[PDB]
Amino acid sequence: MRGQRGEVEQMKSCLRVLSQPMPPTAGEAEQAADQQEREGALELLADLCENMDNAADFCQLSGMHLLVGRYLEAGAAGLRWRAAQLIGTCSQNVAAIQEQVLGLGALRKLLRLLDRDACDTVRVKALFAISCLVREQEAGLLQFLRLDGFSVLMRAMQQQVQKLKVKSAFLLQNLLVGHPEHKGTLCSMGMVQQLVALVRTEHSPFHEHVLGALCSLVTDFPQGVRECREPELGLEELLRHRCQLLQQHEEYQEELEFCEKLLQTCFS
Repeated sequence: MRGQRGEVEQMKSCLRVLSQPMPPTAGEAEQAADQQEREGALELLADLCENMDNAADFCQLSGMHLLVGRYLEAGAAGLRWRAAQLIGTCSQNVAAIQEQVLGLGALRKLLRLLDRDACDTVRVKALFAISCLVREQEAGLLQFLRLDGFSVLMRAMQQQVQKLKVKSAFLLQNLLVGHPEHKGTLCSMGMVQQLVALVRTEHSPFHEHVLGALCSLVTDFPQGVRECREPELGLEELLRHRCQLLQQHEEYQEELEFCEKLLQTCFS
């Protein structure tokens, strides 16, 4: 094992707490206390797993098996979000762990969390882990696509909490830059229409990424341009009007530039 002796013992002690059964018959005070103990073990493991050596030990001790298998579907929100966070921490920019986590069925569970969870903290941490597994990882992206993850990402962007809609839009934008092979499928899914609909909501920083994503989909891509030109969409007017609104807020220059590329590309 790669970690120092003290770190390994912390890790093993934490895994022991987390590996214990939920209190078989319990009252209120003992459930809460038990939950706190587990939340605390999850945080200590995350502190440790920021370091790549420790995260690899974590995997070797079957810690990912425990997190996917039990904690992503834990009854308590505080456990689910901390489990998703830990997944993301271990896997961020370590290809071998990403592949391990993907092989354990984490993407399906994580996408369910992002799409369905009552807790907003759970949704955001699930999106973080997903971004960690899917970006630099072609097999994870292929699985994400088959699990309908782009639709889950769109619903997150349609929803009302702005940290979450900004984070999802940023991830789509990133995926479109790094994975131009998928532009055809997303256009065929009606993504141009869905994204333009977002451009018509109340203006905010969110729109920059929405419009950046639209830019990718028309660049070197005739189907994307055709969808953009559809008369019922009303895109041209929406863009000309946006350009005029942003032309004097310099803090929106990036959004303005996406708007002007789209006009130039699609409307002469």
